[PDB]
Amino acid sequence: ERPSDLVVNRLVLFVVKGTATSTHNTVKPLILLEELGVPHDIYVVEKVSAPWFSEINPHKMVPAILDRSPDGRDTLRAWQSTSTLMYIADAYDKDGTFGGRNVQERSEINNWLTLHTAALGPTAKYWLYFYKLHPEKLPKTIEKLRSNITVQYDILERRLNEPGQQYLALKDRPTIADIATLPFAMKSTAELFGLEFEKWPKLQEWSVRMGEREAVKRAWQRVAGFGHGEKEYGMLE
Amino acid sequence: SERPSDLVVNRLVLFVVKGTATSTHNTVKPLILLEELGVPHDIYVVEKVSAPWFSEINPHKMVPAILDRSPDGRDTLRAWQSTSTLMYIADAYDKDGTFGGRNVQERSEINNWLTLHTAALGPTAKYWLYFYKLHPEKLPKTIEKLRSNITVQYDILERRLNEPGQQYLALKDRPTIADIATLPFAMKSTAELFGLEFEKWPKLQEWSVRMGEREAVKRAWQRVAGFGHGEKEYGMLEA
Ligand SMILES: [Cl-]
Ligand SMILES: [Cl-]
Ligand SMILES: [Cl-]
Ligand SMILES: [Cl-]
Repeated sequence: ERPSDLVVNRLVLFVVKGTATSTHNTVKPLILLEELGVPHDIYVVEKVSAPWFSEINPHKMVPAILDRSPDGRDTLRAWQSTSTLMYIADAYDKDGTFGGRNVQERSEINNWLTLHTAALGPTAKYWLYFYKLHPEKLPKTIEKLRSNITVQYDILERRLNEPGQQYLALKDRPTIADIATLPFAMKSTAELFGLEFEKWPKLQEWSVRMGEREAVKRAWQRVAGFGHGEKEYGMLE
Repeated sequence: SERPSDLVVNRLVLFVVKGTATSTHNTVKPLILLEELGVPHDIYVVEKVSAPWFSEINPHKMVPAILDRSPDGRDTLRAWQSTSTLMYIADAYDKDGTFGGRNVQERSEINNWLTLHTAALGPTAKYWLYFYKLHPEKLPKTIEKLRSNITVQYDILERRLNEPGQQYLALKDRPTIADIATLPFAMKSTAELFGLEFEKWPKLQEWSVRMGEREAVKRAWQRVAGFGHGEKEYGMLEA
């Protein structure tokens, strides 16, 4: 059974209480919702281990989405931050401003999106797990993952050194590839990994360029504050 | 750093390595979809993925990768990462959305189960194989934890395939790029490599057998094993 306050009248983004370590994935779909001006609700999940939430995301993590299908026949779900980006782009990015407008654009967007989804994302997640969650400390495993993060930063730096390549996928504008990468490729996260982010200057410039976008600023502010308003858990008003 | 003499893009070119049990589980993915759709393609066997010319195609220096002509045929584009190669082939060649999804509902579930593989089982299995075989030192505690995480992913797939009428991972009716992406890491042979008894996930095992019976899947496994063992060891194969 779902909580009484969980109703799907529009896109519902599932998050947890905003902390330094709880927002780097939930901010991704929120950035795109803010960029496109998509009507949405915020549901603050008290416990991702709750059976009702496992029915939405079998992987028992945020972010997740419930939304009405375009024809209203189905309640659609998206889970895994990358999948939430793909869903919002599919349902709401009519012009392919962030999703890509042609086969050529989408070929590069999916390259750099999938690089994050398969490489930096999981490497960073395993680094964080072994660094402070695993019951035993495994420094050789932690060091190899931190080494792999620097290899990923090197690739992103190489791309952003290519002539006129202002964003990861497309030269001209940010895409879901850029939104997916940003939280794991900015100064604060680099410092968490014990890295000097200045050693990737084009990647740092890119992170500042992304960070100056009003939609990104709004997303970071809101994700920090979720659960710290008048309501702690459930559907925010 | 120049491209090899025999590398030309007159059609889709799929970059692979010499076929072994542990070199083909990612390259087989786009090859399955190419065989399913009947896409005309060439195979290029990469001798050294560390070669500068190859990093200009895939900066991550791994197979699979694709070079293909743009739709209008005036330009060349690239796809790298097995998941990206599947998304590209579906975009360019699956206009009916038979494997890519025909609407927002279908694509929502396809992208959920495709991304689960791309984010969870795929990277976990990759790190497992790396620490098990490739890493200069053996770290059995790391290896054991990754093996445990594989069983958690198998548990999720098993739950999904136990849902009423859920014959495939994403859609009830037919297999999609989500099923193609998952199969190589969720079959009896791979489960045995990880030191797992695949029978503990009966609906997942039944699903892997159903997928394996598809003629395009049989052709892909048959071909990917042979690449680099024919009359030409490296470079553009003749087909
Ligand atoms: Cl993800
Ligand atoms: Cl996530
Ligand atoms: Cl991938
Ligand atoms: Cl891959």
